[PDB]
Amino acid sequence: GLRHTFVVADATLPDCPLVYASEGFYAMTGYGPDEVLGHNCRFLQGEGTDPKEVQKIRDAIKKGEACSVRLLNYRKDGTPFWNLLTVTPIKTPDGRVSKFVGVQVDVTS
Ligand SMILES: *[C@@]12=NC3=[C]C([C])=C([C])[C]=C3N([C][C]([O])[C]([O])[C]([O])[C]OP([O])([O])=O)C1=NC(=O)[N]C2=O
Repeated sequence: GLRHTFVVADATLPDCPLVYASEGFYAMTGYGPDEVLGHNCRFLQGEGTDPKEVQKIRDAIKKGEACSVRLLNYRKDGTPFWNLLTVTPIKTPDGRVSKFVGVQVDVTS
């Protein structure tokens, strides 16, 4: 299938730090687990990351709904790429949000 990357953020902590990233996520962005694990996914954003689309993620997280956005992310080396971002809330049986999963597709074409 199409190439994609996959990360998991812990929603129990207030700022959703990532706790697991697929091997491709490190290889696509250029960051390593020592620079990724325990940080919010915001370190990928830069000068051209549309602030309106970022708000959609922030809001859908606070409300606990899924959302899908198109952001401008930046590799470790500074070069940019276009990130199709889909976030999904994983709930416990008591309706509470426990984890947030992300699927990032480099859609620079
Ligand atoms: C990021 N992927 C990503 C994956 C998950 C599971 C979640 C919950 C969020 C992201 N983000 C967004 C980031 O963590 C944050 O929520 C946003 O910056 C909005 O909040 P702020 O505080 O900044 O207003 C992802 N952002 C990216 O840029 N790239 C991803 O791959």
